[PDB]
Amino acid sequence: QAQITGRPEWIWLALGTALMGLGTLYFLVKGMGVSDPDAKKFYAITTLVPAIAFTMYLSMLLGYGLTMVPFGGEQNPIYWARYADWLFTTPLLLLDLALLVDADQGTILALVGADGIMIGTGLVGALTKVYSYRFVWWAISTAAMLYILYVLFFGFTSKAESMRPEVASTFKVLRNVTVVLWSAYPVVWLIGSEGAGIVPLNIETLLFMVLDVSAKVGFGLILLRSRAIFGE
Ligand SMILES: *C\C=C(C)/C=C/C=C(C)/C=C/C1=C(C)CCCC1(C)C
Repeated sequence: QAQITGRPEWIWLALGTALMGLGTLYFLVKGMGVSDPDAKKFYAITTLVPAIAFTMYLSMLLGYGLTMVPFGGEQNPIYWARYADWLFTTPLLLLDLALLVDADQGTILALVGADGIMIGTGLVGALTKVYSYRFVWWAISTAAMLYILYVLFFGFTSKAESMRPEVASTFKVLRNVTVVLWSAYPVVWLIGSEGAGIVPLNIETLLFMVLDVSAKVGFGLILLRSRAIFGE
């Protein structure tokens, strides 16, 4: 019965794998030249971001990143490999914006640590047997997400507006893309296999695939095609 997997969403997973891989090879066979030590950081960060995602999408495709969790009434398919991906790649995406706005080490740590909680709490939620409690973890997770998005929006903007026109402009486009795509993740989870079965794992997988590529390759293509602070 149980929210069928290991087979339907294979195309979505495979397609995720393809885009993340090509996006990685792209950022690689583009960062060939690049002298500027500042620009060097952005290329490095933004190339690991989809490389993590490639590794993890492969595992889901090949089955390894799938597991079964007892909840609600049945044997529920869960892709923990998402959370393995998200754990590292999401802090890196924050580090891109931090570096771009030259944010204080204080905020950076507060940020990365908070992101740690947000995804880790997701990881606990996703695997919690007791149905009712999954939403306790979701609430904590989305609160931690909201905090991050707050400092990005109401914080990092002001600091950005004081940099260079290019920096303020570039940060803003990213900030927009970030706040939006981020806000979708807890909604997809809430309505998906993970939470309330409004939407099947099949669509949950597809939504997350489109969101993940957008939030990584799409994100990276805004960044690595602009003036990356002093550098290019
Ligand atoms: C793939 C790259 C990005 C930017 C991923 C972002 C992921 C999130 C903001 C995930 C948030 C979650 C929440 C708030 C609650 C359910 C569990 C999630 C981990 C999906």
